[PDB]
Amino acid sequence: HMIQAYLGLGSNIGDRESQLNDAIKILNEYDGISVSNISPIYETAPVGYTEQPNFLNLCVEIQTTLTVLQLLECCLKTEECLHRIRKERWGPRTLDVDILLYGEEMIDLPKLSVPHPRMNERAFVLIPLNDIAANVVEPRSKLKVKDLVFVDDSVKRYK
Ligand SMILES: Nc1ncnc2c1ncn2[C@@H]1O[C@H](COP(=O)(O)CP(=O)(O)OP(=O)(O)O)[C@@H](O)[C@H]1O
Ligand SMILES: COc1ccc(C(=O)CSc2nc3c(=O)[nH]c(N)nc3[nH]2)cc1
Ligand SMILES: [Mg+2]
Ligand SMILES: [Mg+2]
Repeated sequence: HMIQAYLGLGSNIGDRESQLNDAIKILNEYDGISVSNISPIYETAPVGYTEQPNFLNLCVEIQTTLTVLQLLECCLKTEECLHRIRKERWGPRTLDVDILLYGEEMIDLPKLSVPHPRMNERAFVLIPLNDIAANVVEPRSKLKVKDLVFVDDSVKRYK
């Protein structure tokens, strides 16, 4: 039996599209993970530290038998595979894999918050998330993604 989870992927260093593509393939190769839906890719202005490169962002749905901590390990291992060397949270990265939703579960461990606690004010998450999960309930707000998503001109269709 599998639980439905959603991941946010980002890249703003190098050949961003190729790195995201590789990330999806790698994620789909872990035992206990199947990629089951893929959002469109958006080009997005960097949020937070603005003196860094524009991002490509997408969301994916996965079906998984992994626990949320095992899932996190696989997310972090995927980043290592794509040669993420920088670990400054504010700084650029070859690949970022964030757990956005893990069924309707909520957790706020010192080093792990799901639903991702910043997702609701990030167009670069919500726009691609809405593309694939418009009717999914975000458990903190208890609103559907389609009732959270908002227009943002800094988020542009890429692919
Ligand atoms: N929902 C989540 N998904 C992935 N990592 C999370 C997380 N909640 C907390 N973390 C923590 O954040 C660490 C990963 O660091 P980074 O990826 O460098 C932060 P970031 O993705 O730039 O910021 P963001 O998570 O606000 O988008 C993980 O080692 C983990 O302990
Ligand atoms: C102080 O206010 C903030 C601090 C940090 C942030 C972050 O989002 C985390 S770093 C980061 N990740 C991405 C991303 O995937 N896509 C885009 N487009 N921009 C990003 N920036 C936002 C606001
Ligand atoms: Mg991250
Ligand atoms: Mg992130």
